[PDB]
Amino acid sequence: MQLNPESADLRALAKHLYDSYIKSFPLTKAKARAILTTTDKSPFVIYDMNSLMMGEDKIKFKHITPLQEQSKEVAIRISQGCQFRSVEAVQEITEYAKSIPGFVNLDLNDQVTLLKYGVHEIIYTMLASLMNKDGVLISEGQGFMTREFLKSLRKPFGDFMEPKFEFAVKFNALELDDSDLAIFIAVIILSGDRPGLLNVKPIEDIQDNLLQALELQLKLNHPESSQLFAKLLQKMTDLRQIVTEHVQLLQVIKKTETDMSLHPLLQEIYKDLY
Amino acid sequence: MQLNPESADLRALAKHLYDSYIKSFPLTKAKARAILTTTDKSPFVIYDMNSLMMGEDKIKFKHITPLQEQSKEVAIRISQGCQFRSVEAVQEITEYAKSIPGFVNLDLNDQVTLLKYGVHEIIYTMLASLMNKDGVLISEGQGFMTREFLKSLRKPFGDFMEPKFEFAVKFNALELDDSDLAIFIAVIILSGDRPGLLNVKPIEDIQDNLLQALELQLKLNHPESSQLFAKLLQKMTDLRQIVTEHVQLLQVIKKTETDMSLHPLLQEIYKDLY
Ligand SMILES: CN(CCOc1ccc(C[C@H](Nc2ccccc2C(=O)c2ccccc2)C(=O)O)cc1)c1ccccn1
Ligand SMILES: CN(CCOc1ccc(C[C@H](Nc2ccccc2C(=O)c2ccccc2)C(=O)O)cc1)c1ccccn1
Repeated sequence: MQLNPESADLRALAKHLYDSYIKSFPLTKAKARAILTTTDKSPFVIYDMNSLMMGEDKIKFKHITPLQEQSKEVAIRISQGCQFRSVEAVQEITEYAKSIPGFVNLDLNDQVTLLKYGVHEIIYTMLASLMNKDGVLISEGQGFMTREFLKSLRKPFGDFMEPKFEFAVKFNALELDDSDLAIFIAVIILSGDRPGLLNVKPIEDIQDNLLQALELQLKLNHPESSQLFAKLLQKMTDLRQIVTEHVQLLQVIKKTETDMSLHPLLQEIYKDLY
Repeated sequence: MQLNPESADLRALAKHLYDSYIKSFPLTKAKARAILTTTDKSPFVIYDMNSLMMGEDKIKFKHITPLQEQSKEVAIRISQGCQFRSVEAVQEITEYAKSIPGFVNLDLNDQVTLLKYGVHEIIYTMLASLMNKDGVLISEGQGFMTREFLKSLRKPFGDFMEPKFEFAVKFNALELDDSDLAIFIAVIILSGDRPGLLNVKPIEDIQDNLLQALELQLKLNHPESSQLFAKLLQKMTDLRQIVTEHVQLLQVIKKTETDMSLHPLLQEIYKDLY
């Protein structure tokens, strides 16, 4: 490999995406890692029902039912907390996408479709940044909720987070940093096979350039990590499977859980998804 | 890039896989392409219900219902023909997999799981070899059935082939040959994320070597095809979506079609799939 104007353009694209990533996502992997080990945040640990209640400042929730079984109340509060986070993350990701060169010039309907299918895949990708073996950072790093506490929630609420943790353990072993992730998340957004796209070629033309930039970024940033580009591309399949499973759980809740409606933005995203 | 003992080993692996591919799959892409343009096969074209009946030698079927509406009879005969082909293709692919170096040494349960999830993905990959814009080769190249005839079958039978054709048009535009496909299909079989695998690392260790071989094969065989490795890896996601859709259609048939049971081998493959 040589350092030439083609490669320098690919590095400039990588930097542009990194800079927009920093602007769009306040809690980066670097910041999260600093917390999980050295920082200005000292998160309160939620590891059981008591500590979920003794630290109610972290979880946002409201319209809270005094008279119901504790196991149910706790599950519904956690679910509302994830719903609040998801709506905020959608706004971060849509802001980021606007900085992807060429994206805002695509047909508006395709921009919508690309974000409709991309956003949850990116949410779960970036959630791994906030996860370790023990648990997940929440509330902009002010809390840390354990994996085993989340697994212990009343059926079926206890099934929601475990597939994201399983993904994160293997994904975090790739040791990606924010500079890598900024490009990877752009590659996900510019996926030409989303249902109902109108003009695939302008999308794939952008994606191909992002793939070139990602390939170079990994070579430079990960010496001796064999086939990291291919291993990372294959993670895009895992993300779709996580979405599929998550949708099926959300429906179980809809079917057997009154007094729970999705935020209208999430409803819009999920309506006619696949 | 240099020609050295590491690269020569990767070419030797590519050749080993090609040789086994030739031994396992009698109707290769090269042979199919020769037919679709120059060959010893002159397929009969099935383009409408009459020609489906005027050329009943091609389609295997049996236990054939005289007294029923023609649109239904034709659909059930086509469905039985695909079922016969599928059972034969499963046997070809399982034979091939045994030649993948290291595969037969994996735990037997994981060998089963890898083939359980791999086989239909490989069937649809290789079906594209037999497809052009107009239709698909059948009965070892003795027939050619049009895409529009298959789309015209009685609802819901008319929905089955169209997603495979859509995949094939875009996949065939990558211009892969049999030497490329032999390695790609091995990469699919050695996917470490299949449900219920016991030892993932020995699988991913084989897959990583296959990916190295595939990457080199594409560089050598496809000058100026930009990002072909990444574009091809992303096709593995499409294949899973085809399987998902196909399963959902098979169930529609099961629900609203008496006197149709799957061949027991396909039943085994589909049982507890996902
Ligand atoms: C676990 N965690 C980190 C953020 O996790 C996310 C986990 C998932 C999501 C995506 C989001 N999920 C939900 C949306 C609406 C309602 C429930 C969920 C759940 O996901 C859920 C359901 C039942 C039980 C548990 C969770 C979506 O689909 O948009 C967004 C964020 C928390 C927990 C408490 C407070 C804040 N942070
Ligand atoms: C179209 N074609 C090429 C082979 O195509 C395949 C298309 C699909 C398959 C996979 C296979 N499919 C079936 C299995 C059982 C019953 C029906 C199907 C159909 O796929 C089907 C159903 C309804 C209507 C039409 C098809 C599987 O799941 O194992 C294997 C082969 C034909 C057609 C007639 C005879 C032979 N070749």
